[PDB]
Amino acid sequence: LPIDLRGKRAFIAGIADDNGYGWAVAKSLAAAGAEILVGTWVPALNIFETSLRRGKFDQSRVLPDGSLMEIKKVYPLDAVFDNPEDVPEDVKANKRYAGSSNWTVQEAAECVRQDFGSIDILVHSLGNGPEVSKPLLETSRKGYLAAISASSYSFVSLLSHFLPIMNPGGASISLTYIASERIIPGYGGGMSSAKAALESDTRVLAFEAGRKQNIRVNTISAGPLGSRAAKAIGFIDTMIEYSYNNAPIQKTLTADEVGNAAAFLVSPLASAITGATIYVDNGLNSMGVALDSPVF
Amino acid sequence: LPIDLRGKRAFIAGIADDNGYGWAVAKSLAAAGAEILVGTWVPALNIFETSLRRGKFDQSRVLPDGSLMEIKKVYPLDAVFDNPEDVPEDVKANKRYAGSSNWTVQEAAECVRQDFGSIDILVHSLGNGPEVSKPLLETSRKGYLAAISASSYSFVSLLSHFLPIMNPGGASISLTYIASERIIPGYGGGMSSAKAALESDTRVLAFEAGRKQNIRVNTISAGPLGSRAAKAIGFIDTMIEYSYNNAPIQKTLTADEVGNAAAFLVSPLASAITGATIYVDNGLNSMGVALDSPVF
Amino acid sequence: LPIDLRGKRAFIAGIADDNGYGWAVAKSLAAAGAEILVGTWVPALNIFETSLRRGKFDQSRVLPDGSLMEIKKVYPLDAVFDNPEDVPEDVKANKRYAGSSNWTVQEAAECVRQDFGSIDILVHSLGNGPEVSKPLLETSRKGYLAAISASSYSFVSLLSHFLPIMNPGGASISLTYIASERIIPGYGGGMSSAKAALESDTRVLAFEAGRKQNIRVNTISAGPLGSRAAKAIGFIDTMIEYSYNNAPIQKTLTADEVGNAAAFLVSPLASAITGATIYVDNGLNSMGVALDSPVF
Amino acid sequence: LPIDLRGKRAFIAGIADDNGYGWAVAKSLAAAGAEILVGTWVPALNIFETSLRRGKFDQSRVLPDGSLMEIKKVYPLDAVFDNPEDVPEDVKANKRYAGSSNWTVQEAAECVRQDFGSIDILVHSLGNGPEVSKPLLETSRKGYLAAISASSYSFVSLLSHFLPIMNPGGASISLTYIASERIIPGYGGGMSSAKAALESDTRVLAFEAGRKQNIRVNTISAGPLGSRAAKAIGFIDTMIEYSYNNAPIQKTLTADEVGNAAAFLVSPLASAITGATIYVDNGLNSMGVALDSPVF
Ligand SMILES: [C][C][C]S(=O)(=O)N1N=[C]C2=C([C]=C([C])S2)[B@]1([O])O[C]1[C]([O])[C]([C]OP(=O)([O-])OP([O])(=O)O[C][C]2O[C](N3[C]=NC4=C3N=[C]N=C4[N])[C]([O])[C]2[O])O[C]1[N+]1=[C][C]=[C]C(C([N])=O)=[C]1
Ligand SMILES: [C][C][C]S(=O)(=O)N1N=[C]C2=C([C]=C([C])S2)[B@]1([O])O[C]1[C]([O])[C]([C]OP(=O)([O-])OP([O])(=O)O[C][C]2O[C](N3[C]=NC4=C3N=[C]N=C4[N])[C]([O])[C]2[O])O[C]1[N+]1=[C][C]=[C]C(C([N])=O)=[C]1
Ligand SMILES: [C][C][C]S(=O)(=O)N1N=[C]C2=C([C]=C([C])S2)[B@]1([O])O[C]1[C]([O])[C]([C]OP(=O)([O-])OP([O])(=O)O[C][C]2O[C](N3[C]=NC4=C3N=[C]N=C4[N])[C]([O])[C]2[O])O[C]1[N+]1=[C][C]=[C]C(C([N])=O)=[C]1
Ligand SMILES: [C][C][C]S(=O)(=O)N1N=[C]C2=C([C]=C([C])S2)[B@]1([O])O[C]1[C]([O])[C]([C]OP(=O)([O-])OP([O])(=O)O[C][C]2O[C](N3[C]=NC4=C3N=[C]N=C4[N])[C]([O])[C]2[O])O[C]1[N+]1=[C][C]=[C]C(C([N])=O)=[C]1
Repeated sequence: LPIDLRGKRAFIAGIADDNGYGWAVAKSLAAAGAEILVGTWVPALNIFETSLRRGKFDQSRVLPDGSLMEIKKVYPLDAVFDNPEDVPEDVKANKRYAGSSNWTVQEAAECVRQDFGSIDILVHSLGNGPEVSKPLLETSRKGYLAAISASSYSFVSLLSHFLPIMNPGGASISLTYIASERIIPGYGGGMSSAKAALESDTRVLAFEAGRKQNIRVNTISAGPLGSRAAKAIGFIDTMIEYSYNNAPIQKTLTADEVGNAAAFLVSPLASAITGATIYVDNGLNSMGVALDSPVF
Repeated sequence: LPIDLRGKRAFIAGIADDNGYGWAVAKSLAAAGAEILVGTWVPALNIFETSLRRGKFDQSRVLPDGSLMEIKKVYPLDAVFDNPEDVPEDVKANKRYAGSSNWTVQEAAECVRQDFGSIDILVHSLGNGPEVSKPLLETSRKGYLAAISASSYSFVSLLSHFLPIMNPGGASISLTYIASERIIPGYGGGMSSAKAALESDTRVLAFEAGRKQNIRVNTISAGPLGSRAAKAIGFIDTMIEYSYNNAPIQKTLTADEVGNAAAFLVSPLASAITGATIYVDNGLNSMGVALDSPVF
Repeated sequence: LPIDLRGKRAFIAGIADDNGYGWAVAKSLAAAGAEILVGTWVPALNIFETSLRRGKFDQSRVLPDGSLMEIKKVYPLDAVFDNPEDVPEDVKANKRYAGSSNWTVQEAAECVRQDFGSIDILVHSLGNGPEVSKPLLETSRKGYLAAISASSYSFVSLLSHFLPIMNPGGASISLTYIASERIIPGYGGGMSSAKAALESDTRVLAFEAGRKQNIRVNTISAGPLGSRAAKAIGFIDTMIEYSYNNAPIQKTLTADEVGNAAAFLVSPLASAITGATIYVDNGLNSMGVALDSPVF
Repeated sequence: LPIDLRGKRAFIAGIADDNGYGWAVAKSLAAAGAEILVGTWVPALNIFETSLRRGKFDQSRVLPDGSLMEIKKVYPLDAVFDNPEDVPEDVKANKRYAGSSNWTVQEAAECVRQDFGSIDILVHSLGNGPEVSKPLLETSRKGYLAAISASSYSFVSLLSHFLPIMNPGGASISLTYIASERIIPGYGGGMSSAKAALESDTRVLAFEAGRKQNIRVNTISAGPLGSRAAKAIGFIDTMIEYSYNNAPIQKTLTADEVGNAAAFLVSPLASAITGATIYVDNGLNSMGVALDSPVF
């Protein structure tokens, strides 16, 4: 009983190294037979491509079969910008941007349309919170709005823009986090607020795209992973040790584990699953208390 | 057993008339014996005051004890703007906005401080969505963000600002809606996303303000009430009628009922209640199927 | 704005000392003007009455007003037994039982009917788990079933039996616990399973009684309190310290705080609240992690 | 990307024919390459075997790879009874029950042990409610408990028993229903209470078995499928039709779809997923109003 994506195509918005979930989601979708089209945040695109081409990620490219993952094509992208009339002269002038073009979501989707004409799977695997290090109390309107835009509306734009080239029976998946639903000290700047909306949008978009084009929409609320961004937030390591001590099952969490879950959810086996928020966290979220409390 | 607010001051950002929830809360709080400060949205400000001069809501100010409400002072207010330094000379140029001043949330709170040195209760009963009529799929990033800015971040701003002059042991209340957690056709423009964020932040702010100033923070997920804003949305009547048909108890919903839950939630009686999302909707949210579906 | 129960009557199933929530729920309902009819588990009835009459609970009887709570009448009861044909000869012979009679739920309700003809409020505040000290894995079918019967169906019987004498506009409330919804190590024997069902039944009964007789049904998921039963489970003290360290607001939880919440929920102010599970726990449940983890 | 169960043994308590979910799971698991042990409820046992001798489900045993399922061994089983010492001589006297033996869960598991020394996967796909047709208000304590015993505790028993011969790294799956969390008219006899308990225990057992034997435990909240038991309930068709009308995606639901989610959830792919309640219902549970309501 395979998770079969053979003949399917996927657009993965959010890889820039072999260190996060997106890469992992990509091996899984690759491993299932899907054709990978990666969405790379412009700034990182150059180095990613270079590293990729020269082989920095070769081991990371080894599929379950021993074969290596192939990345069909890499498109530069910035999910905060929907169309060319939207970018600011400052943003355009802003260096890296000079080097690749057609990187707004609308443009990206267009290149893809022209390039392969359609996709089946759409994978959101990005976000950003300029003030993540601040408590909601110390978080500015702009910062808050930035987070919501980058981490939340970014999914709405991509889906909306790609939907027209998504083959019926296709699906999308995103990566959320428990902070949307529970208080997680340290995840500030409106990032919490952002997942909440991302998750809410999943249910809404599920209805809309489901009815519009029989496309499924879900999201995976993932456990902590020392990705690049995570390490940037700076609390992930403790979070990894927290999850290790206190989860129903005690073990490591691996990118791998979120990847397969995503591959499943975007496959035909998951045909009756839509509007979901699946927790791939070793059950952590289901705990009523932490085992490690000094009181115990 | 009284809900006792005597000697308590409350600042209710969110009245513009006597047709919506905010008025009801003022009332209940007035009834609870709290002193009423109000923050009307600048545009509506003049008319509101004017209307509340000619005795347009005289019948509407009568309390349970045939006593009359007494709104201490009305403040001009725009929750999208946190400080003067943030205003668009465009808005500033606007007549209403010219006709008033000190309306930024940072400005609004300083006045209360000077005028009254303090408060104990903050009520948020506003929000705006330029695109409520559009599906997430048809919703602009500008609109989504506007919706999240006026509807979610404004709470953050108000609380963050006023919190300094909140008396430890004080508390806050806001009004959310089910579309945040469940799919509700017609409630668009990212408003649903906005509620999700407003709800997520209640929890996080309960932690933040809870630990910083011993202030409580909750939100009430209210049922449909044909208010002025609900009027605009253009789907409430159906929802109202819908709720009549399909809730556990088949009855009406009156702001009055939302208004009492707020007074309670903001009173000492509710002291071990914080970071909650109390549904005051006649239990509709618990239903697993509409009773009025034709299959039945 | 008072919580007014004047002219109302309440039946409280579950007091045997002034140490738990039921007593607290009783002062609140008393304080609001309701007439108290207590339901005491037979075995404890004798001593409770004795202590009560002689004045062991006099201070505990002091209402907010300085006046003392009055307990209209005490009925003996055993909520595992619905009618006389249900008690086992062993149970009947079982000592304490000899001393009071008419103690099955059906009989109890009858005495009440005959005694006062109707009630408005119904308060469940009991349960029992013979194997609470055992993990679900080490818990026998009987033990599990016992817990469910005593702690869960006990509410269904009482409500069902009392409903016919409940005045329309009346309500009921019960006390649940987070273990139903999240993993709480130490609360075994199927007690976890029991709250889950108690909470589920609240939603169901809310629909049934709501539609049948316009009666409201809710439950309060309470924080830890060193009641007698709690101390019996043996983990409550650590739980109290856990809740103190890790809640959004740091403070003590007091019987008092659950009492007022219950008084509110059973009052007319709560007319649009039914099918609810309200958390009177200092926000504990909303936390995504424990602050006290050694990792932090 | 395969859902690989080769070399894995699975014990599926819950088949009595090819019309329900349990069969589907066996299939998917069969397909996944796992060896199929089955536990038919003694009454249905003879007929099931008989039916599965004459090739009554021959078409129904065909796998995705045109391969045929192959049920290693069928075990007679009654999940209300955990050991022989517990049987009512009344039941024992029963012909079917005479005609078979070793059917108590403790007995059933020892045979598997002897016969196969081990397992890796446990599927629970049964339950019974003598009173499903009665509202909680009309539901007997005997019926409620029977419902909870056959439907909730049986899982506890199976797991608890088999867990000793489960290979660390194994996992369990069960089938629950939305009535546990939401009000669903027609689903009575305390069945709803039973699901709530079954769901609550998944979490707790994920902790227990998770920490004790590194076994995972999840439940799938399935949508309506016109199975034999659903047939009896006498409300599925409506629910089925209802789900067609009001889910995010308007389509059918086939055991097949529940069956695949189980295979995944029990396969290594789902290794960081435990204590979950995955809704495989075409996203209906996320809807906030029935689209088919006449108000609309
Ligand atoms: C601050 C924020 C940011 S984000 O991204 O959003 N994040 N990060 C980190 C983290 C989180 C959470 C946690 C707990 S940690 B978050 O929020 O989220 C996340 C996301 O969404 C996803 C993925 O990520 P990761 O994998 O982790 O990382 P990386 O690898 O680094 O990735 C990222 C990406 O993105 C991109 N971008 C940015 N920006 C942008 C982009 N693109 C376009 N546009 C724009 N603007 C970059 O570059 C890269 O590619 O998932 C998530 N998570 C969840 C859960 C958990 C996690 C961990 N880590 O643990 C994560
Ligand atoms: C749509 C958008 C808006 S909001 O507001 O947010 N909303 N509205 C309406 C509605 C809703 C929902 C529904 C169902 S309907 B929503 O979303 O939310 C809400 C809020 O929170 C509150 C309020 O409302 P109401 O009361 O109803 O009305 P009114 O009276 O009209 O009020 C409003 C207010 O706001 C204000 N603002 C604006 N903007 C601004 C302001 N302020 C300041 N600043 C700024 N910028 C004005 O002025 C006015 O006064 O509530 C809520 N809810 C909830 C739920 C339900 C409801 C009903 N109604 O039903 C409501
Ligand atoms: C083992 C079990 C038992 S019970 O009761 O159910 N419980 N206890 C304890 C506890 C819990 C939980 C926790 C966390 S701790 B449980 O589960 O629950 C409870 C109940 O329900 C209520 C109340 O209680 P309290 O207040 O705690 O205590 P007390 O005072 O002791 O009370 C009790 C009562 O009951 C009665 N009974 C018995 N049995 C019976 C009766 N009656 C009739 N019949 C029969 N059979 C006695 O005697 C008395 O009166 O609530 C609850 N809670 C919840 C939450 C929390 C809590 C704390 N404590 O914390 C409690
Ligand atoms: C009613 C009561 C019973 S139960 O089973 O629990 N159920 N049924 C039906 C129905 C439900 C729900 C609905 C919606 S419908 B219920 O609750 O749950 C269920 C369970 O878990 C499972 C199974 O089912 P189905 O698959 O469907 O069917 P069938 O095939 O017929 O199966 C059953 C079985 O069981 C058994 N048993 C009995 N008793 C006993 C047993 N085993 C052992 N022991 C004892 N004692 C028999 O034999 C058979 O085989 O699933 C579920 N579900 C869920 C959801 C949904 C559904 C549908 N169908 O739709 C189902």
